[PDB]
Amino acid sequence: MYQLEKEPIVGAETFYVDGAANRETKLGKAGYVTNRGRQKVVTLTDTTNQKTELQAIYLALQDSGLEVNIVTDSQYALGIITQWIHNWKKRGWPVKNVDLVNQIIEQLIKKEKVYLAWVPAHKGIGGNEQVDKLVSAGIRKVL
Ligand SMILES: O=C(O)c1nc(Cc2ccc(Cl)c(Cl)c2)nc(O)c1O
Ligand SMILES: [Mn+2]
Ligand SMILES: [Mn+2]
Repeated sequence: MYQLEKEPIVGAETFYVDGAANRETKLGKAGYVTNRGRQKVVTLTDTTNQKTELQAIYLALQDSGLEVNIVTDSQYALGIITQWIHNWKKRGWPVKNVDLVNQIIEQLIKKEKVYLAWVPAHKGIGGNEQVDKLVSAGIRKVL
C-alpha cells in the first residue's frame, strides 16, 4: 500500500482501537475490539495516552489481514500518521515516538489496502465505546 483508502473496505475486518494511561502511575493499556468479535489488550509500563494510541494501532495492523479498516478516536495518532503518508507522497522519507511511528508506517506499506478513520471519543459509537471501556479499566478512575 502507498496510499490510504478514501472509504471503508467492504468485507474487511474493522478494528476499533484506543488507549488509556494513568498520569500518576504511568501505567497504561492499548487495545482493539473488532466487528468480527475479536479483542486484545496489552498493558504498558511508563507510557502516555499518546503512546498507547499509537501502540493500539500497531496491534491492529499486526493482527489484521492484508485489508483492514481501523477506527481511532485519537486526533494525535491520525494526525501524526497522516502527516507521514502525505509527506511520503510529496517529500519522501516526527520527533516524539519516532521508533513507534516508524514501526506503524512499515506495517502500513505491506498491507494491500488500509482505511484509517477518526471518530469522536465518548459519542456512543459502539465499537469505540467498547474498546475505551477495555483499556480504561484499572487505568482511568472516572470519565
Ligand atoms: O483519544 C482521546 O483523545 C480520548 N480523549 C478523551 C477525552 C474526552 C473526550 C470526549 C468526552 Cl465527552 C470526555 Cl468526557 C473526555 N477520552 C478518551 O477516552 C480518549 O480515548
Ligand atoms: Mn482515545
Ligand atoms: Mn478512550
